[PDB]
Amino acid sequence: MLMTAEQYIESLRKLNTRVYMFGEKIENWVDHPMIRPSINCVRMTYELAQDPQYADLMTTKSNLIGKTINRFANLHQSTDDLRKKVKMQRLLGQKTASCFQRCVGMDAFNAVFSTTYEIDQKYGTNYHKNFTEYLKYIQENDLIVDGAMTDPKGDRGLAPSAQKDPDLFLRIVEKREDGIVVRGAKAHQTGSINSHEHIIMPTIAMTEADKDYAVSFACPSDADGLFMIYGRQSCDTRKMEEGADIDLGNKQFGGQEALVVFDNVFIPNDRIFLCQEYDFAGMMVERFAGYHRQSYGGCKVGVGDVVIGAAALAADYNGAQKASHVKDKLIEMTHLNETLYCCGIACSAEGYPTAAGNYQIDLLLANVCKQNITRFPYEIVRLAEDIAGGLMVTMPSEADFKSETVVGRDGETIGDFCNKFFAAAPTCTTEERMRVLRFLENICLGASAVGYRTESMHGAGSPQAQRIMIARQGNINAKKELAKAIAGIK
Amino acid sequence: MLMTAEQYIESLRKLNTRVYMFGEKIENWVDHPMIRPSINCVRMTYELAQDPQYADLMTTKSNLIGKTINRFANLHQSTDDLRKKVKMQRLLGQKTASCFQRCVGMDAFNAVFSTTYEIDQKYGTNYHKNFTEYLKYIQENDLIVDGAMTDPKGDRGLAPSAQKDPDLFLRIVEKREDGIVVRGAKAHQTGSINSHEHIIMPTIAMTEADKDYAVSFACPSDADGLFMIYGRQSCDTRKMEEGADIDLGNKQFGGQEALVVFDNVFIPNDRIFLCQEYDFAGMMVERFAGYHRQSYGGCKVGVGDVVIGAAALAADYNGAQKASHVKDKLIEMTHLNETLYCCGIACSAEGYPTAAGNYQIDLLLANVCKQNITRFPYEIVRLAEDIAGGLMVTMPSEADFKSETVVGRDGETIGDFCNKFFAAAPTCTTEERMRVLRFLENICLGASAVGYRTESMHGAGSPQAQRIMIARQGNINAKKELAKAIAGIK
Amino acid sequence: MLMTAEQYIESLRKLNTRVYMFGEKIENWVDHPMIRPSINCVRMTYELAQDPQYADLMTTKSNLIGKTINRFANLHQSTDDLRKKVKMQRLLGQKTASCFQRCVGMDAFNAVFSTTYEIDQKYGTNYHKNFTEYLKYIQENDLIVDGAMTDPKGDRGLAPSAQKDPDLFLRIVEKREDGIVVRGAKAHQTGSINSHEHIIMPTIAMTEADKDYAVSFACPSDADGLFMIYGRQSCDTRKMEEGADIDLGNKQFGGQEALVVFDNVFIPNDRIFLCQEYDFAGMMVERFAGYHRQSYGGCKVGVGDVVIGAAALAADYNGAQKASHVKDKLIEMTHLNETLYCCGIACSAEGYPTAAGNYQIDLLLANVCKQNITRFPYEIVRLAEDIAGGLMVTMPSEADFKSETVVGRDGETIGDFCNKFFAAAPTCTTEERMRVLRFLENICLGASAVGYRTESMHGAGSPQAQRIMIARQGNINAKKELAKAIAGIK
Amino acid sequence: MLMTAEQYIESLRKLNTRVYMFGEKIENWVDHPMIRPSINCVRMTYELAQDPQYADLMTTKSNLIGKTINRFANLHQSTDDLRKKVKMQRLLGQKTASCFQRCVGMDAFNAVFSTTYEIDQKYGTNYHKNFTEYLKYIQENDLIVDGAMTDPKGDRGLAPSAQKDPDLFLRIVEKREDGIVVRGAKAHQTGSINSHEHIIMPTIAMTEADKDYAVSFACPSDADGLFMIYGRQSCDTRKMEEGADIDLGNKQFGGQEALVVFDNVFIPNDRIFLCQEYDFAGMMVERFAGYHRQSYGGCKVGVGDVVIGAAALAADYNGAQKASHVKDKLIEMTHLNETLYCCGIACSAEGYPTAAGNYQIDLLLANVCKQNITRFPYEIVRLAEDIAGGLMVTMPSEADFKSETVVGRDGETIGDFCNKFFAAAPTCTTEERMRVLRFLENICLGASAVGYRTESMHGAGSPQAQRIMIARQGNINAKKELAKAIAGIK
Ligand SMILES: Cc1cc2nc3c(=O)[nH]c(=O)nc-3n(C[C@H](O)[C@H](O)[C@H](O)COP(=O)(O)OP(=O)(O)OC[C@H]3O[C@@H](n4cnc5c(N)ncnc54)[C@H](O)[C@@H]3O)c2cc1C
Ligand code: SF4
Ligand code: SF4
Ligand code: SF4
Ligand code: SF4
Repeated sequence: MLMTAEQYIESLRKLNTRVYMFGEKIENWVDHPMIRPSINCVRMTYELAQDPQYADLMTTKSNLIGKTINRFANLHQSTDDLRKKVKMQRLLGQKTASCFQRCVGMDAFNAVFSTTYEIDQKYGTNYHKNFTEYLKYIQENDLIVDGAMTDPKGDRGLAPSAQKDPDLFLRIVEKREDGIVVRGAKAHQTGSINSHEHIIMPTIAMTEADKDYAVSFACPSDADGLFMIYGRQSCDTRKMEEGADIDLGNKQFGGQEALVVFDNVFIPNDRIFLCQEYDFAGMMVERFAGYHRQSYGGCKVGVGDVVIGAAALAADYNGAQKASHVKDKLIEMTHLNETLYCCGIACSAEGYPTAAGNYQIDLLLANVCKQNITRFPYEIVRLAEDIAGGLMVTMPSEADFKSETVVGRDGETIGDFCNKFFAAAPTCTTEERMRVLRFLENICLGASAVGYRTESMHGAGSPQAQRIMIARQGNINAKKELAKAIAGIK
Repeated sequence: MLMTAEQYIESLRKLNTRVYMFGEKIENWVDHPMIRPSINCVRMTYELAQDPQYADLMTTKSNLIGKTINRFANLHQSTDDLRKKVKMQRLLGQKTASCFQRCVGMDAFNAVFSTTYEIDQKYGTNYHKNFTEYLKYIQENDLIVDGAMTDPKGDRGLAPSAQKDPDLFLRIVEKREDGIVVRGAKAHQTGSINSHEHIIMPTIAMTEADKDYAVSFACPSDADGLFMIYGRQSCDTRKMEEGADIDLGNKQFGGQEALVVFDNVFIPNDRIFLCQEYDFAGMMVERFAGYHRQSYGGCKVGVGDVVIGAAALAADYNGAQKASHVKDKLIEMTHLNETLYCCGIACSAEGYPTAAGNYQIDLLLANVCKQNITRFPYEIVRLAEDIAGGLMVTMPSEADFKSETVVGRDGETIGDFCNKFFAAAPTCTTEERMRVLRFLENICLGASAVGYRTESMHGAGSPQAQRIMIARQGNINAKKELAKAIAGIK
Repeated sequence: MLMTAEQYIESLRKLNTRVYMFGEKIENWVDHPMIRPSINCVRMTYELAQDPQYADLMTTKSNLIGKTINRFANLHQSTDDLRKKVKMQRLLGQKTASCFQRCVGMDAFNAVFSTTYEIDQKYGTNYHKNFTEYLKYIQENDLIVDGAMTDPKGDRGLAPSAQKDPDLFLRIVEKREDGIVVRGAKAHQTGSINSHEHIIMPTIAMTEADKDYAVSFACPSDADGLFMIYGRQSCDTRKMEEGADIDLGNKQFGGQEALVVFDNVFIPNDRIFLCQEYDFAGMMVERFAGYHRQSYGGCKVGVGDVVIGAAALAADYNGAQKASHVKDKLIEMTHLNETLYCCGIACSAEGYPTAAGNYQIDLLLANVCKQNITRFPYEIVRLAEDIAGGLMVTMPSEADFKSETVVGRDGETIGDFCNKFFAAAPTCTTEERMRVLRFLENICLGASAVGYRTESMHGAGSPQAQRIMIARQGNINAKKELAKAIAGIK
Repeated sequence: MLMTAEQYIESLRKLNTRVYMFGEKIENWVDHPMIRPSINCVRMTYELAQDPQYADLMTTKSNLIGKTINRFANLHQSTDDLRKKVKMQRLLGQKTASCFQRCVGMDAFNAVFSTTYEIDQKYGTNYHKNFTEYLKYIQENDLIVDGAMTDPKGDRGLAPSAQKDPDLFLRIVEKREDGIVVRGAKAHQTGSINSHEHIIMPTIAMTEADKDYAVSFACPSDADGLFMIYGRQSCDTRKMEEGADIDLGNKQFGGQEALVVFDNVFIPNDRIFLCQEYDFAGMMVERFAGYHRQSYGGCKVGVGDVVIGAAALAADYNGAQKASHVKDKLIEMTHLNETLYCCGIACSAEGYPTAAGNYQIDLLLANVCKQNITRFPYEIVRLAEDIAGGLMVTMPSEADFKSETVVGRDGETIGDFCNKFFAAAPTCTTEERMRVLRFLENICLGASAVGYRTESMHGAGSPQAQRIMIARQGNINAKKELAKAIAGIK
C-alpha cells in the first residue's frame, strides 16, 4: 500500500520516539511548531504520489514485491530509472523549496543492496538476504527510513580506534548469539525525528584495527536505548511566535537536524548488514555518498528554481524588472542552476549495473556534480540578495504591520505607517511584497539557508573529499600519454 | 570634553526617544536585550578614546574649537588623516566584529561641510555657517549623530516627484519664516535608536521638478513628531532567551536597524543645510557615499580579521590544522581581506582638499573599494563554513549542554551526552569549541551576517550604483587615444 | 564505401579549388606547410574509421542508403546516437588536440534535414527532397562538407537589408528558371580549403525586408566564381622554417580558417534548400547552432584531456609533481573539464525527435554547455601556464638546441649549453622537456590557442547570443508562481 | 647627465656584446628586426625624461651625487617617492603597452643598497661601499643595468648543492686575491641584450651547504666570458616580413628575453656585493622581489589602460558600442585594472625606512598586489576577446589587403575584396579597424601576450611563492586571540 499524507502523520503519533529539546522531553513532537514543518515537508512525498498528474513519476511497480510502490523505495533497474530519480527530486524541490529528507532512505537502500551482495560473496554471510527481506517490509508498508552515516568523529587527526574516547564513532560493544549491542551516536541527521526506522552505515574506510567500527544495520525509531536531541537552526524560534506566518518565509515546510544517540542498542541478527568485515566499509561509503551526490543535481536545482522565481518576482514588485543588469543577473542564476542539473543527469545517463544487479551512477561525474554544489548555491543566493534590496534584512515584524497601536499626530497606527512606507510598484500590495522578501531572508540567511547553503557545502562530504577521489578517478597517467603522442615524445 | 562609555550610556537614559517593536512602545530601551548590543558596540568608540594605548589613533585636535575631540567627529586635514580614519575603523572592527555605527556621523560631517560651502558660494545662503556652528556643538559635547540618507523610495521605476504617494522620499511640506516642516521616513537606519541627533541628506541627484526633495538638516533624536520602528534581524530573538550566551555567538556587540518616521517635524532655520537648491543634491550624495565607501576598507577588513581568526581556531579545535587545503583556504581569506584594505588605503592616499579645505578621497578608487566589498566578504564566509564543518548549523542549544535531565541507562544527563559526543582535539574543552562554532554561525547566517554580508552588498549603494560611476570616472575616451597611438592609427 | 586517409588526400589533389595567401595563388596547397596540418587533422576521421578498435564508434549503418557510413555523415535516430556523437568527438580531440573540422558537416546535415521538412509542409516546396538526394550522394562518396554560416556582417548596429553595402550578408542577386545566382562571403571558415563541398546557411533570423538573405544551398568547393583567402594564425609562419618540428608544439595537426568569397556563383535548382522563406531562417540558425553547441562538450573536452596530461607531465619533468598546490591545480583543471562533458552528455540524453524524425538536443542545456565553454578553457590554460613555468615562453629556438657553433672557452657549442642548462629531473631528456613545453606554448598562446581559447569564446555565437536564449527558454514566469505558492501569495 | 633616446641607441653600437640566435652570432643586433622593438621600448624611458611635460615625474635630484638623474636610478627617500615610482610605471605602460625593462635596475639598486649595509654590520666587509661607489658611476652615466636573479634551477625538488650538475645555479668557482671567478647562467632575462651592465643576485634563501651560490655582483655586458642566447616569442618572426606593420599589432615596441651565460667570468673585488655570507641571500631575494611585486602595480595597470582603450575602440568600429553587455564588460575590465593599482599604491603608502636609510614597501601588501597580478590580466584579456569578435584571430595578411592580384570576374583585386568585406561602422576605414584588431591579437595571443599574461603569472615568482609568505605575514595567531575575545573564550 501507499499511505496518504494524513495516514503518514497519524502513524507518527503512534510511535514511542524519544525527542529532547532545550533540556526537556517533547511529548507531542508531531504538533510542535519547531518540528511540524519538517513533517509537512516529507509528507509531500506521500501527497504527490496520490495525484494522478504526478503518479507516473512518483510511483512504480516494485520488482521485489510485485506491487506499486513509491519511487523513493525502489531499486534502480536502468539508467532511465537513474534519470527519473533526479527529475522526481527536482519536482519535490520546486514544491517545497527545502530538504524533503526521504532521499537518504532511497540512496541507502541501493548502496546497501549492492554492497551486501559482495560481502556475502566473499565471507559466506547472509547480509544480502537480511537486507532484501527488510526492504520487502518497507515496501509493503510505505515507511520512512533515515539513512545515518556521519558520526561526531572526535579528533579529526586520528582513526576511530585511536580516539581518546572510543565512543566517538559508532561501534559494536558486545556480540550475543541472537544479535549485537551497539554504542555511539550519529550527528546532523535531517529528518531522523520523523522517521519510522533508521539504517546505519560507517562513515569512512576502515582498517583491521578499526574493525568494530565496521557495522551496518536497521532499527525502529523507538528501539530500546535510542533517543534524539534536536539541533538548532538560524531563526528557529520565530516558529514559536503567536500567529507566525509572514516572518517565516516558508510557513509550511522546513528540514531539521538531530543528534541520534545509541545508548547500548540491541540489534537482532536479521537486521544486521555489516559486522566487522572492515574491507567492505569503504565500499558502502563510496556507493551511498555517490548516490547522495547525484541526488543534489535534482533537489538543489528544484529549490534553485524557486529562488530564481522569488528574485524575479521581487524585481517586478520593486519596479526594477526592466533594468538590463537585473535581467542579466537572473540569466546568470538560471545558467549556474542548470549546470548543476546537467551534472546530475549526466552521471545518471552514464550509469551501469552492479554485480548485485541494480544500477549505479558514474562516480566521477557524481563527484563533479557535488563539487559544483559546494559553489553555485552560494552565488545564486548572493545575486538574489542584490536583486531584492536591503529591506529583506531590515523589515519590521509582522506584529508591527498589523499593530493598531496609535502613533501618528492624526491617529495613524504603526500598521498604517508600515503598509504606507513599504509600498512599491502597482503590481503588488505591501503584504505581497513583504511575503516574498521574507521568503528570500529565510533562504539567504534563515532556517532554509542551513539546507541550501551549508548542507550544500558539507552534505555527502566536504569539498576536499570529492577532490581526493576526482584525482584518483581522473586517469591522469593516461592523459600524460596523450600529450607525449602529440608532442613527439616516444 | 570626552565622555566615558558609562557616561554615554547614562546620557541615553535622559533622552525621550520614541522606540516601537512588535506593536509596543519600549520604555527602557537602553536595557532591552535586543537593543543593548547596539549600544555596547558604539560605546567601544568612547572606551578606546580613554585608553592611552589608542589615544593617538582615537583622538585629535579640533581645527574649529582647539580642544581634543574623538576622531569620529574630525574634519580631515590631510591624506594622513584619511589613512588614520581607515586604520581606526580596522581597529574597531577587530574589537567588536560588528557595525559600531559612528562612522556615518563622521562621513556626513565631512560631506555636508564641503558641500554647504559650495552651495553658499553660488546662492548667497548661510548653510555653511549653520553647519559649522552645529559641528562645534557636537564637538563640545561628544555626541552621536545618525547620518540618514536612504528613503523607502516606493516604485523604483519613478522619480521622487512622480511617485503615487509623495511621501516615499522625505520632503519639505511647509516653509515658514522661522524654519521648515518635513514629512517622510528614512529606512535601514543602523544605530538610529541610540543616537543623540540625526543628520538627514537626500538619496539621489534631483531635477527642478524634485526640488521639494532637496533637503538636508539636523535634529535631536527626540524632536517632536520623530519616532522609530525596529527592523528584525536573523536570529534576533535568541537575545530574549533566559541566560542567553553561547548561542548568541557575539554576546556583547551587535548593530540593529530601524525605520525613522518624520511625522510633520519642524526644523528651525539654523539647523538647515539644504533647502530646494536641487542642483546640489547630487554633490551631497556623491561625497557622503564616497567617504562611506572608503570606510568599508577599514571596518569590513577588521571584522574579516576576526572571521579569519575564528576559522583558524576552529581548525585547531577540530584537529585538522595541519592539512594543506585548510592552510590554503586561510591564505585565500587573508588575501581577499587585504585586497579590501589596499583599496581603502589607496583611495585615502590619493585624496585632496575640497574648496572648503577639508580632505576628500579619490572617488574612483573608493568606488572600486566598495565594488570589491560586494563580493569578497561573501567568499570569506563560504571558506569559513568549509573549515568549520557541519556542527556550526546543527548544534544542540546551550540549555541542552547545561541540562541535568537524566536520559542515559546509567544516570547520564542531556548535558553529559552533549559534552561527551562533541569533544574533539585536546587543545580545547567541548564548551570552547562550541563557542567559536556559534560565533561563526552568527556571522555566516545569523544576526551578524546581516551586516557582514547583506550590508556589504547594499551599504552605500547596490553594486550597479558604483558601476555607473566607474564608467563615468574611467576616462575611456582618453584610453582609446592611447590605443590609436600604439596601433598606428591617426 | 569508406575512403582511407590516403585516398582522402589524393581526392583533394584532383579538385580545382582556388586558394590565395599573402597575395598569391597557391597551386599545390595540399602540401603547403601552413595548410597541410588542417588536412592531416581531418584525415584522422577517416583513419580511425578504418581501425577495428574504433570502428564501432566511428561508423554506423545508414537508414538512408542501406550501407555502413562514417558517423560524421549520419542522421541521428535516438538519444543514444546523440551521446555517441559527443563520445566520438572526445576521442578525436584526444587524438589531435585540435579542430578536426568535420563536425560542421554532421551538424549542418541534421539541421537542414529537419528544417527543410517543415518548410515544405508550410509552403508546398520540395527542399526536403533536394536535401535527402544530396545527402545520399555525400554518404555514398564519404566526402567532407564545410558548413558555412557566419557572414562578415558589416555595421553590427544594422540589419542585412539596411547595410551601406548590400553584399555584407550573402544574398540572392538573380532568379533564373534553372537556378539562382548568389553574391557575398562567409568568414572564419575552418577547414573550408580542404573540403569537397560547402553547405551555406543564413546567420540570423530574417524579416520580410531581409528575404533575399534567407538562402541555403550546397555547392562543390571548386564551383565557378568560388575562391578562398587564407586567414592568419598566431605563430603560423613557424611552419615555414626549415626542419620545423619541436618549435611547432603540435607538428602533425592544426585547424586553419579562410574567407570564402561567392563572386556571382550559380546554384542549380536541385541544390537549393531555402530561397526567400524568411520565416524559416531563424529555425535553421537555432538548430545548427544548437548542435554545434552540443559538439563542444565532446571536442573541447578531448583537447582539455591533452592539456591536463601535458601540464601533469611538465610537473614530473620539472620535479615539482609532489607539491600539494600542483596536485590541487590539476584537480581543478580536471573538475572544470568534466563539467563541460556533463553539459554535452546531458543535452544529448534529454534530446527528442523532430517532425522529420531525426533527433535533436535539449536547446537550453546546449546553451548552458556553450556558456561554460566560453569560460572554462581560458581557466584550464591559465593553470597550465602556472604549472609549466616561465621557460614555455622564453625557450631558445630548436636551431639553437642543435647548433654546432662554438661559443665556450673550452669548445662548447650553443647546442651543448642549451642541452646542459635546461636539464631537470632524470625522468626526461632535455629535448623531451622542451617538447612538452612547446606543446603548451602552442595551445596557450600559439596556433592552437586560436581554437582552444578564441573559438571557444565565439564559435556558434558570442556569449551574449546564448544569454538571450537562456532568458527565453528559462521558464521564468512559471518560476515566479512557484515562489508565490511557497510565500503564501495568491 | 641624461642621454637622449638617440644617444642611448648610439651607445649600444659601441658595446661588444655577444648575441646568438638560430645558431648564428648577430653582429648588428641593434638594427635586427626581432630585437630593435625591445630597444625602442627602453629608449622611451630616456625620451620621456627629455620632455618638459613629463620631466618632473621622470627625473629627480640624486642625494648621492647632487645632480639631476633619471628616477629609474634613484634610491627612495620617502613613501612619496614610492608612490611616484608606481605612477611613472603606469605612464610608461600607457606609452608603450609593453615591458620597458628599466624597472629591474631601479629595484635591484634599492634592495642591494639596503642589504649590503646589514651584511657589512655583521661581517666587517666592504660591500656597502662597493655598491655606493658603483651606483655613483651609473648615476653619472645614465646607464641601463639588467637585474638578473632567476637561474635555470635543474630539478625543482633539490637545493643548489644537491643538483647533479652544480652549474644549474650561478656559483663561485675560484677565489683570488684580487676578485672571484663565477660560472653558470640566469634565464628569462628581459632586456639583457640591450643593457650596458648586469647586476646579479641569488634566487632563493641559502643554507651553509649552499654558500658558494650566495653571490651578488655587477659587470659590463661585454665582460670576457659573458654571452647571450635569444629566447623565442609567440609570433616573433612576423617582424622579419618585408614591410611588416599592421600584422605586428605594436610595430614600435616589445620586450624580449635571453639566457645569459657566465662562462668563467672574472669579477674584481670592488664589483662584489655578496660572497658566501649565506645568511643574507634570503634578505636580498625578499627585498628585490618585494620591490618588483610593487612595480607591477604600475606597469601592468598602464598596459591594461591600453587594452581597455583598444576593446572600447573595437566596439565603436564594429558598431556595437551602445550594447549594455559591452558597456558592462568595459566597466569590469576597468574595475579589475584599478584594483591592481590600489594594491600598488597601498604597499607604497605603508612603506618605511630600512636600517640603511632608503625606503621599502610593505611586504604583505606587495605580495597581495602580485597575487592579484597572476589573475586579473588574464580576465581583462578574455573580456577584450569577447568584445573584439572572431576576426582578431582569422584576419587575412596585410600582404593580401594590399594585393593587386586580380581575382574578381570584373577585375577586382584580392585587396579590393578584403577592404570591401571587412568594412563595418562609418566611424572607421577598414584599415583602421584591422589595426586595432591586430593590436588585440598581439597582446591576447602574440608577442605582447608573453609579457601581459605569462610574465604576470611568473615574474617576481609563481603564485605559490607569494602564498607562502602571506601565511607567514598574516598574523594568524593574533587573529585567533581576537576571536576568543569576542566568543567569550578565556
Ligand atoms: C616572460 C618572463 C619574463 C621574465 N623576466 C625575468 C627577468 O627579467 N629577470 C629574472 O630574473 N627573471 C625573469 N623571469 C623569470 C621568473 O622570475 C620565473 O619564471 C619564476 O620565478 C622562476 O620559476 P620558473 O620559471 O623556474 O618555474 P618553476 O619554478 O619551474 O615553476 C613551475 C611550477 O612549479 C612550482 N614549483 C616549482 N618549484 C617548486 C617547489 N620547490 N615546491 C613547490 N612547487 C614548486 C611553481 O610554484 C610552479 O607552479 C621572467 C619570467 C617570464 C615568464
Ligand atoms: S539535501 Fe536533497 S538529496 Fe539530501 S535528503 Fe534533502 S532533499 Fe534529498
Ligand atoms: S557598516 Fe562599517 S563604515 Fe558603515 S557605520 Fe558600520 S562599522 Fe562604520
Ligand atoms: S571546434 Fe570542435 S565541434 Fe567545431 S568543427 Fe572543430 S572539432 Fe568540431
Ligand atoms: S614587467 Fe613591468 S615592472 Fe618588470 S621590468 Fe617590465 S615594465 Fe618593469
